[PDB]
Amino acid sequence: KLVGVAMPTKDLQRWNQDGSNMEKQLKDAGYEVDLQYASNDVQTQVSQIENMISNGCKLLVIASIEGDSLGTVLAQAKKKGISVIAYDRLIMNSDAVSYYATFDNYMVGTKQGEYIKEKLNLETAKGPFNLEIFTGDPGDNNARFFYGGAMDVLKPYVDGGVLVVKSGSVAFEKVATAGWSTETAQNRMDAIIASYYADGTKLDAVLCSNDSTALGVTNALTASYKGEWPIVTGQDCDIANVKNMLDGKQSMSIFKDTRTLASQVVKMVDAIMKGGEAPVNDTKSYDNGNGIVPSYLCEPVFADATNYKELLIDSGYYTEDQLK
Ligand SMILES: OC[C@H]1O[C@@H](O)[C@H](O)[C@@H](O)[C@@H]1O
Ligand SMILES: [Cl-]
Ligand SMILES: [Cl-]
Ligand code: NA
Ligand code: NA
Ligand code: NA
Ligand code: NA
Ligand code: NA
Repeated sequence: KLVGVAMPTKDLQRWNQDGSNMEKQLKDAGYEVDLQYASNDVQTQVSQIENMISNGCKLLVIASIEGDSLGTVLAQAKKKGISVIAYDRLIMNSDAVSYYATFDNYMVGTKQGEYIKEKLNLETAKGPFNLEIFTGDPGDNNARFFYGGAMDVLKPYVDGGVLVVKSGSVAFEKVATAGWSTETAQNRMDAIIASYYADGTKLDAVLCSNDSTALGVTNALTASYKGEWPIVTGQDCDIANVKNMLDGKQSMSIFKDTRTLASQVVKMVDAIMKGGEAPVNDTKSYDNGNGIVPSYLCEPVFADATNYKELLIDSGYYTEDQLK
């Protein structure tokens, strides 16, 4: 009854909660757990999964750093009859993936796009408004979905000249942030401020696909930008970002309750290991390159400073001390 749980890094906040919640809920359900974090190093994650298999893990729950990097080791699991659940991020180009548990990532993107569209009055305004864009790591299939959802809302207005991206970086490849790194985002935003918004130009919005990139952006804006504060989006309700929202430095975030995701994954583990139907609610949205992966999509929730206490504190997700 040993289950392996592979998380990408502790340096991006949520995975600390994902891993802890997985471990707690698996142990409550009667499993033994081998939980490991890979410091966002792909070869480390590969070696950790190899070791889980060697230690006799009967099922693998994997939150991959790079979606297409695990093909060899997952073939080993498949050969041994070990089921694989892709956790939050989809594992790509492998026929070894049994199930996928995540939040509705396209909807996350939609919400971020619609927020900017609403606050900039794009349905009725001539503009132009100045936009910059920061998305996630190109090896994370989720980043494609966050970008795609937001762009499906906003791209028509960029095409129409209502939104202007002064840096010229609009394409996914140009706006992706390696490792979802706060520091990398900060360095790029600093260069964009210095090059394009050091004169009187107002930066009206920054579409950030998550909180770690938003944090880098707001760090740079604090340091170097002298104009009226832009719309800044995000996702995860990281503690640093919630505190920034309380100080007016981030507009909104998206709350994804990792306890709920973990609960759904343990239902899948139980179905596989003890018997039953693994819960799924989508076998149409996520093709991993080998084919459709049966998925369970949890609902993401809009958060801002007017509902964060109800969402995060009254729900028991954070303690009140954490947000001081
Ligand atoms: O950790 C960086 C990002 O990774 C994505 O795959 C997750 O869906 C996000 O919730 C997270 O902010
Ligand atoms: Cl780590
Ligand atoms: Cl750029
Ligand atoms: Na933890
Ligand atoms: Na690393
Ligand atoms: Na509006
Ligand atoms: Na089953
Ligand atoms: Na179902």
